[PDB]
Amino acid sequence: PPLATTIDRLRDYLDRVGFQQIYKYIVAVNHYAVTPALITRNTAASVHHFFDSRLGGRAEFALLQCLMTGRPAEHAALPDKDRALADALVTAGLLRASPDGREVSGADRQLISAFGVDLLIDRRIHFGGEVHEVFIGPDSYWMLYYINASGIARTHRAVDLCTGSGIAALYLSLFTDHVLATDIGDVPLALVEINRRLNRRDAGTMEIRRENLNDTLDGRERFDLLTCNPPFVAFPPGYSGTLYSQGTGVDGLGYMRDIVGRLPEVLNPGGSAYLVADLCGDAHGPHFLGELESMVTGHGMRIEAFIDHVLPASAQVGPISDFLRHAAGLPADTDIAADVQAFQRETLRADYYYLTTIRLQTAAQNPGLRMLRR
Ligand SMILES: Nc1ncnc2c1ncn2[C@@H]1O[C@H](CSCC[C@H](N)C(=O)O)[C@@H](O)[C@H]1O
Ligand SMILES: [Ca+2]
Ligand code: NA
Ligand code: NA
Repeated sequence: PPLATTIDRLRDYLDRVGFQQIYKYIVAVNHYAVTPALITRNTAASVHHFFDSRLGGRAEFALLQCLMTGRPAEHAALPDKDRALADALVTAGLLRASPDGREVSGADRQLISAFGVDLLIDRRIHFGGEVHEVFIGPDSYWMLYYINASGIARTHRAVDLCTGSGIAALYLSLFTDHVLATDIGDVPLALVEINRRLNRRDAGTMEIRRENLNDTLDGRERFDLLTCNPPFVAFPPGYSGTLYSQGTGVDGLGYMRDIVGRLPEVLNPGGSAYLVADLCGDAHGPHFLGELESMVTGHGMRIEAFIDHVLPASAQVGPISDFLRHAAGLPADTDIAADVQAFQRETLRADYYYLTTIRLQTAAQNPGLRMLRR
């Protein structure tokens, strides 16, 4: 109950000072829907300069910067209404106080706006040097980009599987009054609870459920609209990843297979699913799309694949190895890169990675697979 009141007061503050408009102005309309990695350790100094020089350092924006970049604000310099909120946020662990109590600064949550929603995310993904516990990324944004929002009815039943911060569920909640959001991690489940309240939603229009993906998929509930950005990264045998990163199956795509295979049953006829994954492939395209011809022929589906980023597998060796080394606390003499290269070649057959959003529709009047590449 005190946390809920604190989040209500945070929403009041964000409304009072026009947070979403400020964020939107800073990042601009040609970046707002590209990626959440806009305000980061590398751009924070320029954000601070904007507040200082273009917004005049006004005290009403001091608490906002604590939330947005982690910048310290002197406690006595906060406006009276903001000061009590700051204290409540410190009590909730959503901001820090300095040891002498004379200032407030960032904790592990960063405030952004995405797709018209206000969102706390894990600050560690864009700042600092400790591994994050809640994922968000450009792939999250691109799977939402392709949803045709004008086709969503207020009565449509929607589900966001593997919800994380809640971003896709909260986006869907802009249009339909029936959204289910699922996860199994303690940390993302607590965060989507906060973000639901931060956007004036509650259990009356969006249910948050602790439930395994495959349990929701086997269930009897039927949906008109489904979104899922599942764990999809394949790591070599013997390496531990994280809950949000490591996909199941030999090639990391087991959860994608699980979802697609149940779509004819879990979607109402004519319903649509939107998935996103970084898919291994050869020069012609992602391997996974070949598995989907069985859903065109077997179920009369229309399947559209939007390839928005292409990288050679060699360009992912470092990022994968860095992530594995950081996540498990491994030392610097381990030849992780060779293990990743061998796995890409022998198991994944990955010459390239294709960041792909996939729309799948049942009972299609124009069934077929369509792959869009630039
Ligand atoms: N078996 C499973 N069932 C349900 N959720 C799972 C799961 N395995 C992992 N997860 C959750 O899957 C999420 C993948 S990250 C995607 C988060 C969010 N939908 C976004 O697009 O940004 C993580 O939050 C993780 O906790
Ligand atoms: Ca800018
Ligand atoms: Na700084
Ligand atoms: Na994912």
